[PDB]
Amino acid sequence: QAPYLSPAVPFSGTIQGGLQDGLQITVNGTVLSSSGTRFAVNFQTGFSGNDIAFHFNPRFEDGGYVVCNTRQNGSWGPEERKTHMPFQKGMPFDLCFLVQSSDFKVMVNGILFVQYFHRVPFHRVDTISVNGSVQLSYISFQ
Ligand SMILES: CC(=O)N[C@@H]1[C@@H](O)[C@H](O[C@@H]2O[C@H](CO)[C@H](O)[C@H](O[C@@H]3O[C@H](CO)[C@@H](O[C@@H]4O[C@H](CO)[C@H](O)[C@H](O)[C@H]4O)[C@H](O)[C@H]3NC(C)=O)[C@H]2O)[C@@H](CO)O[C@H]1O
Repeated sequence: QAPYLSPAVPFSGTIQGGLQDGLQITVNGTVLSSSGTRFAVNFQTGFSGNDIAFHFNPRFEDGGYVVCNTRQNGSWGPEERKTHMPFQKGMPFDLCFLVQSSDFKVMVNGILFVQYFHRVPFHRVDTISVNGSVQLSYISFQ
């Protein structure tokens, strides 16, 4: 799949073939300095946002933490919070998601940050969305 270059936020975009085991999705961009305190990358089924298999949600709030969660039929599940903030307001980042059989692995700036065990079947994910306090340079697929 060809990369999305400079896509405007809020973005959604199709993932050709959907998520498969071993797929790596790179989101390269910049956290805005003064344009809010949260952003999210969502791996979801379709364009509606009611079914998000993996919501990855850094929050520059309450000391800095990242929320990982799943939305199913419009309902959010129990949050998994990583109380580390690997991003910095105003700074560029490279975020890479590795789809594995049991979990997503998430690397930030070349370092494994968190894993998230699948709560719903990943093959059903065919869409990536990004919203919030970020500007995107590219989203690429291998
Ligand atoms: C202590 C505790 O449990 N705290 C709870 C809060 O964490 C919780 O806040 C919600 O948490 C979930 C994750 O669990 C999400 O981050 C909710 O944020 C919403 O996220 C969605 C998906 O990114 C986003 O919807 C998208 O918006 C874009 C436009 O930007 C477009 O419309 C898309 O189609 C759509 O999917 C939505 O805007 C966003 N809202 C906010 C306010 O950030 C987050 O609210 C709350 C409420 O569930 O419960 C506390 O108890």
